[PDB]
Amino acid sequence: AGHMPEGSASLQLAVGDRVVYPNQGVCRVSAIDVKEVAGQKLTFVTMRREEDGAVVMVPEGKVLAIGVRKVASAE
Repeated sequence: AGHMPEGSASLQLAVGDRVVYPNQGVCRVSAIDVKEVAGQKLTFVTMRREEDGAVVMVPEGKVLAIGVRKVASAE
């Protein structure tokens, strides 16, 4: 059920783009901003799954550590 995270936009992820985790499931981007956490300044994306009403936030410049691929084409 539901449509998968397809690709039809630019390279870098934007607001309203689609995201999928390696196990968690699928979410939808709502807003994106940059901040300093634990002594580290980077772009932190904020997604909100309307399926249950949960929110997920991950580092766009540090996703390589989590192993999550969130992009207009990347899953």
